[PDB]
Amino acid sequence: DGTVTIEYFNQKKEMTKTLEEITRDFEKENPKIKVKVVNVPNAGEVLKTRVLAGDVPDVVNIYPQSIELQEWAKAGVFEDLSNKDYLKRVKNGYAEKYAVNEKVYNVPFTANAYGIYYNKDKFEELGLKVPETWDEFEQLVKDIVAKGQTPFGIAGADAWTLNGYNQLAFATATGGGKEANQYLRYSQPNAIKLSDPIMKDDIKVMDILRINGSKQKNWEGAGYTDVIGAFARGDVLMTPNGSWAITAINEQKPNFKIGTFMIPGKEKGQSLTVGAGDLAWSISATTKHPKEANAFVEYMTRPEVMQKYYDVDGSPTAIEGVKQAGEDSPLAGMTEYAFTDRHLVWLQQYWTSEADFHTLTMNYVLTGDKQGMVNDLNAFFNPMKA
Ligand SMILES: OC[C@H]1O[C@H](OC[C@H]2O[C@H](OC[C@H]3O[C@H](O[C@]4(CO)O[C@H](CO)[C@@H](O)[C@@H]4O)[C@H](O)[C@@H](O)[C@@H]3O)[C@H](O)[C@@H](O)[C@H]2O)[C@H](O)[C@@H](O)[C@H]1O
Repeated sequence: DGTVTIEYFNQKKEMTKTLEEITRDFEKENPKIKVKVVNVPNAGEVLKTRVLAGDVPDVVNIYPQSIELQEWAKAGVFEDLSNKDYLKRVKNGYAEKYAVNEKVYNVPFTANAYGIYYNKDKFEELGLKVPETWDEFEQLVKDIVAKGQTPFGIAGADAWTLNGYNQLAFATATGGGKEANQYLRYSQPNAIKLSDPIMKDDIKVMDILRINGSKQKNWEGAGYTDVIGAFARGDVLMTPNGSWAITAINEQKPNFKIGTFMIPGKEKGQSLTVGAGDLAWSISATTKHPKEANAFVEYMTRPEVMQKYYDVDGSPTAIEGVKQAGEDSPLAGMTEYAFTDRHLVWLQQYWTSEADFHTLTMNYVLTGDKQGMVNDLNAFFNPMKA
């Protein structure tokens, strides 16, 4: 053979094409190395299965805030990257941010954010403005309905799309990420009640997606791809999603300027965003080819390589020498406070799972059962407290 085959386990499905191009560039420069890019459905569950078996892919796209990364890093599943030369290319101290036992196990090239995509053209046309408060967000939705347009595209079949929305609902209601987890995670069993002012505020924010005529027809069974199409064609004026979606929206070739805005707080200047490492790689500690795996990770840290990724993806990067877009970019509003205190880490950093949080979030948008949602939250968080 002479050549060596390593595996990269990808979870960035929106960026598959570009990542395969980068991989092909790496292979052209490293003839003795072949990289197998894996894009399997239910990737998180497949990864969990493979880690338990000890069949860890050479390079793994794992989110560095996840309970998986934390637990697997402690178990010695991943290579210690603390003293790698290429790690100096990571700024914002972003690699050290997700350190486990004060050791780096993941290279977070980019950070994802969450907000509301909006149609700039239609907003200007209808005389609408970006909301700065909850009340203004309520009124914005109502004004759009009154003008005979659909405010939101919601992927009712994909509950994960509203993960960031409800997390920011709690974040803005409490005052931040730590305050949100104090109410939800580190509270007493069955502490979350309907009568709680924080819970009332959460419902108020969630009820923005329940305003009369706020969602598109057949939203209940609509998917992530469907909603991307709906927004891109201009069928809906807004869609709540992460910064991961913009690349897919751009691919649909919209006939308008795209903007984003952060989910506002109760008052002006209380808006927040949520996210962590997006394109974030870890190396197997039991890789048969550690030199090749490190070489693949090193390649991605190069400024001319990340620039190629960034120009398609668009999410904020922590890599040195990468030219980032200005204030005219679609993600400008969502990613204005990237790598600051207003950019809090995913709340499931301190949870055992997140799937059920997605479910209860979307189930409320489907039903409007307030007590049911309160009940769902307690049923989700109680097992973690014991
Ligand atoms: O808020 C959602 C998500 O945000 C961070 O990951 C960034 C990630 O978002 C998108 O992938 C979402 C992904 O969700 C589902 O996949 C699973 C479960 O099947 O969920 C796990 C975490 O996302 C993952 O391990 C599993 O594969 C869903 O089935 C799948 O279709 C979706 O793609 C986006 O597509 C991707 O490019 C990234 O930007 C955060 O780290 C996550 O914990 C989560 O909160």
